[PDB]
Amino acid sequence: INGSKRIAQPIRWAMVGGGRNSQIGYIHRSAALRDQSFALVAGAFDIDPGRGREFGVQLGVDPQRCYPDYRTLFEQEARRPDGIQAVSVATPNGTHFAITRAALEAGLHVVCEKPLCFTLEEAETLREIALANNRVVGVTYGYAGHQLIEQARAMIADGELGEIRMVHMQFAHGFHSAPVEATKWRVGPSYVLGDVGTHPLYLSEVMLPEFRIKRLMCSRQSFVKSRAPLEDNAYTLMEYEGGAMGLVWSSAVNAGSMHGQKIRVIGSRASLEWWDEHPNQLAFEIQGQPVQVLERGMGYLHPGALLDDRIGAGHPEGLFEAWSNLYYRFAMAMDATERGDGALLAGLRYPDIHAGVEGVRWVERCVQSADRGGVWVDY
Amino acid sequence: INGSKRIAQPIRWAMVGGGRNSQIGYIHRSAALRDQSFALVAGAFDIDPGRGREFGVQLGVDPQRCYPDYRTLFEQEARRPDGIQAVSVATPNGTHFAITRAALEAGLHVVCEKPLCFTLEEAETLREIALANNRVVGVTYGYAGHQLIEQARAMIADGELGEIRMVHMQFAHGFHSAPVEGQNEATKWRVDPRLAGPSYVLGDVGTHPLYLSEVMLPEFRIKRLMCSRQSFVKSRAPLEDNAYTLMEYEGGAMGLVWSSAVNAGSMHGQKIRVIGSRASLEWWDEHPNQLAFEIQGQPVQVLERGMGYLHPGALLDDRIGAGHPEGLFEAWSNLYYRFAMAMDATERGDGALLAGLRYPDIHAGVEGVRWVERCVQSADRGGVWVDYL
Amino acid sequence: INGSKRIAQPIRWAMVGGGRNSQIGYIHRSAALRDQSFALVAGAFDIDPGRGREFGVQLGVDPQRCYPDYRTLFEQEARRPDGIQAVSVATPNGTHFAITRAALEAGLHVVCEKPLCFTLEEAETLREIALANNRVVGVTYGYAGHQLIEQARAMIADGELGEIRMVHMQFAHGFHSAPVEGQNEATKWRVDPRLAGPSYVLGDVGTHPLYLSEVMLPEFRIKRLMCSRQSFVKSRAPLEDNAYTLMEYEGGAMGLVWSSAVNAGSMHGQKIRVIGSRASLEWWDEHPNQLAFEIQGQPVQVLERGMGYLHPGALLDDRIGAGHPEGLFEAWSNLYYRFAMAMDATERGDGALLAGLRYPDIHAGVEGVRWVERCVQSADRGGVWVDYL
Amino acid sequence: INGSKRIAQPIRWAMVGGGRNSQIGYIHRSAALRDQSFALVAGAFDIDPGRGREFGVQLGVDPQRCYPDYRTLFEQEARRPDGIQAVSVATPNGTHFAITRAALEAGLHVVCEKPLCFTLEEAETLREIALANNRVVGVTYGYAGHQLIEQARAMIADGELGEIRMVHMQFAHGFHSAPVEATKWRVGPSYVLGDVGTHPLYLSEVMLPEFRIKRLMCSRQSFVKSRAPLEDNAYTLMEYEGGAMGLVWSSAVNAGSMHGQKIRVIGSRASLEWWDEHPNQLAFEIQGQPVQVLERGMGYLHPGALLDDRIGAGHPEGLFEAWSNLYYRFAMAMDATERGDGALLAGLRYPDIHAGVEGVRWVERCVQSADRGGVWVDY
Ligand SMILES: NC(=O)C1=CN([C@@H]2O[C@H](COP(=O)(O)OP(=O)(O)OC[C@H]3O[C@@H](n4cnc5c(N)ncnc54)[C@H](O)[C@@H]3O)[C@@H](O)[C@H]2O)C=CC1
Ligand SMILES: NC(=O)C1=CN([C@@H]2O[C@H](COP(=O)(O)OP(=O)(O)OC[C@H]3O[C@@H](n4cnc5c(N)ncnc54)[C@H](O)[C@@H]3O)[C@@H](O)[C@H]2O)C=CC1
Ligand SMILES: NC(=O)C1=CN([C@@H]2O[C@H](COP(=O)(O)OP(=O)(O)OC[C@H]3O[C@@H](n4cnc5c(N)ncnc54)[C@H](O)[C@@H]3O)[C@@H](O)[C@H]2O)C=CC1
Ligand SMILES: NC(=O)C1=CN([C@@H]2O[C@H](COP(=O)(O)OP(=O)(O)OC[C@H]3O[C@@H](n4cnc5c(N)ncnc54)[C@H](O)[C@@H]3O)[C@@H](O)[C@H]2O)C=CC1
Ligand SMILES: O[C@H]1[C@H](O)[C@@H](O)[C@H](O)[C@@H](O)[C@H]1O
Ligand SMILES: O[C@H]1[C@H](O)[C@@H](O)[C@H](O)[C@@H](O)[C@H]1O
Repeated sequence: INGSKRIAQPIRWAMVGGGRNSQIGYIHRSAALRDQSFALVAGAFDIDPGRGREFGVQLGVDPQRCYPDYRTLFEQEARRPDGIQAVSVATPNGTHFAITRAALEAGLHVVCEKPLCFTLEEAETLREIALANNRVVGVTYGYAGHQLIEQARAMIADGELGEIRMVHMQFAHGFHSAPVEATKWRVGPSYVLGDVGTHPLYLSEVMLPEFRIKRLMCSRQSFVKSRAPLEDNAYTLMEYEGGAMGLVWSSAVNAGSMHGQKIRVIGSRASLEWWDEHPNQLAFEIQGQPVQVLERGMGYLHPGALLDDRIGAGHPEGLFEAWSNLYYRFAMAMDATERGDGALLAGLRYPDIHAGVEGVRWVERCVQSADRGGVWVDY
Repeated sequence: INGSKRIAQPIRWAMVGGGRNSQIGYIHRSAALRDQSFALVAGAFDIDPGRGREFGVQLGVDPQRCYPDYRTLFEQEARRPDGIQAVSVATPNGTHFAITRAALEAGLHVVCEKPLCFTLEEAETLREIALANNRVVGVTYGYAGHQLIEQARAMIADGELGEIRMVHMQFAHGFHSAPVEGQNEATKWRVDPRLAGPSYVLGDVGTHPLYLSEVMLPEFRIKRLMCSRQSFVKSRAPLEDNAYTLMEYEGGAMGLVWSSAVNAGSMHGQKIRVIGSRASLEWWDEHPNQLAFEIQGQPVQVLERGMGYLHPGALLDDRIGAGHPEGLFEAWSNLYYRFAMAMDATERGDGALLAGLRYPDIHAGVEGVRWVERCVQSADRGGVWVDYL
Repeated sequence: INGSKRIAQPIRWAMVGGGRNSQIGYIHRSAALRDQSFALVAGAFDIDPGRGREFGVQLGVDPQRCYPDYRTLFEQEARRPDGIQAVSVATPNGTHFAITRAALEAGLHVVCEKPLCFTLEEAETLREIALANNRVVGVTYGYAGHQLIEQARAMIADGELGEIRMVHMQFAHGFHSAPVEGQNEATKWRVDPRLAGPSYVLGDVGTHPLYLSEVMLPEFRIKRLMCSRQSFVKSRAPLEDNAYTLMEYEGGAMGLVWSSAVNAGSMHGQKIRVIGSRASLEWWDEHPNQLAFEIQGQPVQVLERGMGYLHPGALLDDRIGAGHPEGLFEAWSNLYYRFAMAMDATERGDGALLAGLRYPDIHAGVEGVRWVERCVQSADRGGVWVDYL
Repeated sequence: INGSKRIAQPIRWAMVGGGRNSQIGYIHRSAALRDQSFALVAGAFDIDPGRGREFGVQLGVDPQRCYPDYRTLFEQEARRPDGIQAVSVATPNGTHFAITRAALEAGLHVVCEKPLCFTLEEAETLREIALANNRVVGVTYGYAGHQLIEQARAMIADGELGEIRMVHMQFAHGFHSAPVEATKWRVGPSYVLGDVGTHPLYLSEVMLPEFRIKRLMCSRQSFVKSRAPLEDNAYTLMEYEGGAMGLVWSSAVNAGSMHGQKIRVIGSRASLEWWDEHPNQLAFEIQGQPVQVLERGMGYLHPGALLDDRIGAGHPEGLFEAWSNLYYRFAMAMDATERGDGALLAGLRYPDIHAGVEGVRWVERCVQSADRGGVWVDY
């Protein structure tokens, strides 16, 4: 990657949410504006119209296209020949469904934050409106943009681990060990299952695209009792079709842990393990051989895992590179749709409406199991 | 520790098992003989009397005290004024019960290998006989000898982690990812119910970090558990080479044990993480001289063996200054000197010394058997919650 | 940082070099374009005008502002009312002096790639011209943009390490262990004196952690140094692919720099350890979000980017909450926004803002050239002590 | 290793030093008594006769063979048919020469602590007395007993690193960062050069037996000024015959460092790196390939590196195992000498009189260079 243009002109783009004091607003813009993928021309940046406009102007947005709310954004932009083509939804979880639905009905492509929405019926309603209106829905499972996730997928498909036996996933941080705005709204049918567990779950779907969950059980806890019934800790044990096992540990009360997102795929011959805090390395551990570390950008990687390198091996890339790798694919997908290039659109892989639906499905089944005291449920 | 004797004379000692080709025989002797705790004066070292006697002679044992079997060992030693006072049992799991019972009935102290036996009923029988005969029974949960386990126990009791919320345990190695039992006698018996018992990895490796949790959290009581177990090498069924045990403690803390012999690429992977409201501790058997201590909101720390900031109890067993790596042989030596002090204290009827000593004993052995039995009951019922007691 | 503009309008910007196949061209643009600091409106991107123009068009540059060479770029842009205000120079080392001088004489601000130039005389000439023309000169010591470098500087100034005794620096990678310059244009020019200068690894990688030491210890002055340099790939002689620089600071602290491109197996290996009477700090470029902080007698600590326990100056540039990994692109973005603020402040004659800004500037570039020149003088005399000034 | 006897009966053994409060006394006994190599039958354990005897009795020694001093030990033991055959010298550095010389003249085999002695003339005097009296002198370069040091030697000899270019050694701990009995005497022509620098120097001699130092320079400092002229920090840069370079960083003022003994051997093709605090792993880093970690006890190791395994791979061995590996070789060497088995004696490798001499030579040359302001000197 050298900043060459992927599409003829940047997608005309807005955000809803991601305002001045938001945790995630900035990485959406840093990734979307990079390499001429998107141009930020409008937004409803803040729950408060006045702060949305002040912030919007500082981002270089036309003051008149800093709108009080998503409805006004979609209505007013529809009247302009240079109106937005796509919107990123970076609001709290409870508004994802309504905003995404409104954007799709207005004929806009959408990038929606995870978890996509609360219920599986909402998720499949967004999917059917997206399909009817021929719109791209991206979902910011940002960690999936790291090159070594593709390396892992390519190695598993090539049989380098032998027969897959176990998938061990965690996203277990300590930032909510204590009863500490962003946290207030998080504390919806779930907290950490949707907030963090869905991340390495989606990494498992990228690495093992043919794996199907047969049944699962989930035991969830509110260690900070005032969060009940929202869980700040959960254990999900899964049986895949064919007899492989999966385990997801979701947590916001793993005291001392800075992030702790890890995925270990264990085969008959070898394991791989990836850790989000050191995203440029992939452990590759053949039983009976010295353990190995695979590095981003090295010539021994599969060709697919080298495509998105922005600097030579040994220079650390980070999560902004991963997000940039998703956003250029989002832009290529939206552009392909506008030009009616069904061929390009068919060859692209990115976290899409189907990834969003599967994350919502998984949370729903975990909550069903957990509310019943951690019993097996059919997936 | 400077090699000073702990008891007036070494305990007169034998082994059953632990012969020439055994995996674990050597660490028993290396730990028992150290610092004048035990003297190896007899044994039945091998399933084959001939190989047992040839090996016994190489260990410096009198050829006439290399016996063909444990029955002969106990009978012939009873007829000597310098007869053994204690025996270590390092045979496959299926013989632990019979040998330990025979040794207790012959009036001997015992160090029995884990797992103690197959059934909770066997375990309670050995406990009754050990009590009736006033004998010490040690169990070689060897990892519990590492000083930083005592550091973790002292910190938790002192409230340094806040309120305990989770205990995450694994012992997940990759050595049996392939069907190596075809080629490897030690693996072979582990995958035969007649020889290994109701389980493979739950008893073989899961009980290790479980016992570390009992040392760190002595007042925790498991309320209920569930266990899902797999035979990834299908020929091992019904014995599991992988298992997940999820536990609810009284008080609402959660425990998780991952037991595995098919974690391909893992050299050992025994880890325990204790998670509290304020902080976490994490210990890893392959780097036993360090303890991760992670206070939420503060820089992570590593606590090092032998440093002046440790609790006094965690410094007692240091054999060399901080920074020099101790290993699993030091951990086993720390259990065996305690075994010797317990056995000597019993012979001298020193109830006071006996009360101050902490070592893996008959009760630790019984709890390990109880845990495996409950896991197997849950797993055989499709991994459903079962009452622990 | 939330993408808020730092200056009223983006600086009108070009590059010389950094074309389609370049190693470093992209990170310049990724950092400069971010957060509305610079706008890329022209360039001479390639040694080959045709490849420069085709690439320029893919970058969204007007085909008529893709110029064949730097002279044409400066001349033609001067004839436009929307002419460039600043240029980044990403060419091989041998052209830095001529291009930077030409840009300064054309009244342009400059971001010049390290090393600034070949000789200390060239460096002092660029400094004089930059001062006469009131122009900012940034130097892309990019690793200095990492927040935890500012954390280390703040801790040292606060006396958290005690009295500083040693500074241990390396940048020792293995990419040129084999003679890959046969095959690789970027390696090829680095091993030719005409193109690369008086040194290879001293200037190419040694100057990076050296500049980190100047950021962390701004009041340290090198008194004298010695340098032993080797050409392990003999065809590179007289340019070194390995070097040891030992330095005595005024005050009696010692510094060590290991510069290498033949550290086989090393992916980058840029590290700085600052050792004081009370504690040490250690930073490693491949894991830039952590800082080891090791107080003697206490548990080692790791300081994490974005945590509330950091000094306020080390939190200013956080673009995402603690635990999410930033990378070298964030470090470069942190230097480029400062470059833009410095250039804008100069144009508005805002002496006050200019005094508060810290970034690698003409003086950092001169000191890097001085250090290489002294090392080469020592090495050519068989690695003897030489006076630094 | 399964505790099988290497020699027909244990060597009759004494210590001088290594008493109740000594730092190193215990590991000598733990290693020497193991696997029936040595039997502790006498000693002069303490500078104070009374404390030597009290401690001696607690170690199981005949009270009458706990002697006030080394002269009395050697004289009285010579009168007994069951008299000592060998002595380990664990006293402060200044007494090594006199005690070792006396032991050799009394016809005893000796294990002497490093550094062997102060001067090269003393070292070559011990060598000539040892040779004249046909005695074994072992030197407790204990780290050399770790199996993966042999693995490194075997890999280098087999050309696995390509042509050797650089040897980077450190022993840099922080325990004397502050002006803190054992430390008092350490603070002799040197402190950290002899106390710690000689350790990884000897590892380089085991790994690269054919390497010869051509010239070196050493810059040494007294950061705790009251130690002057003894150095608590030193840098030694070395040129080997053939143009490889070596670097030794010796330190007791590396604040926060728990031990920091490391050796990295860098070849044209690959590097190896060993760290004493994690002695069961060896980094093996082929340029252009994933980095690897070699583990103690694994089947992929050279046969020589498996001989001393006392437990299966994955169980951590420590420095007591390394010392035990030196002491059984010391015992086999002494026994071979007594039986006049010149054949066995010739096949054994252990840190011996020659290792002791080379450590003393290296310290002398470093001190010569450092006293002259860190100038190159011929080796
Ligand atoms: N993909 C990932 O890695 C991450 C995703 N997220 C997701 O991003 C979303 C936002 O999370 P945070 O940034 O942490 O929340 P936040 O609470 O930090 O910020 C929310 C922002 O949305 C604005 N806002 C709220 N309601 C609005 C409305 N109706 N219209 C317009 N603006 C509105 C607020 O003014 C604020 O600027 C959530 O869905 C969360 O799950 C958050 C962090 C990481
Ligand atoms: N505490 C720990 O960390 C470990 C415990 N163990 C336990 O130690 C025991 C032995 O395990 P391994 O050494 O791996 O087995 P192994 O198969 O390697 O050795 C068994 C030994 O006992 C001998 N033996 C078998 N039956 C005998 C009998 N009836 N009488 C006398 N000798 C007999 C065999 O000849 C052999 O010497 C098992 O209970 C196992 O669970 C094993 C490894 C580690
Ligand atoms: N700050 C840092 O971390 C790094 C700095 N650098 C520095 O950046 C500079 C470039 O290095 P690389 O990108 O590795 O070199 P490279 O060989 O990869 O690329 C050189 C580029 O400049 C172009 N070029 C050459 N001469 C030119 C001229 N007269 N006019 C216009 N374009 C010209 C070439 O066509 C090519 O696009 C060097 O000074 C190097 O020291 C390089 C890598 C990292
Ligand atoms: N090989 C290795 O890894 C190590 C070697 N050493 C070396 O071991 C030797 C001793 O070091 P530490 O144990 O640290 O010293 P220390 O000061 O801790 O103990 C010295 C012991 O020798 C006794 N002693 C002193 N003079 C004596 C004499 N004339 N006769 C009999 N006993 C005497 C003292 O009573 C004391 O027991 C030194 O040469 C040191 O360099 C020390 C630590 C590690
Ligand atoms: O490999 C394991 C390990 O040695 C355990 O410590 C032991 O309990 C098991 O029996 C053995 O199979
Ligand atoms: O590989 C290195 C690295 O990118 C350094 O950051 C740079 O200064 C050098 O020029 C380059 O060769």
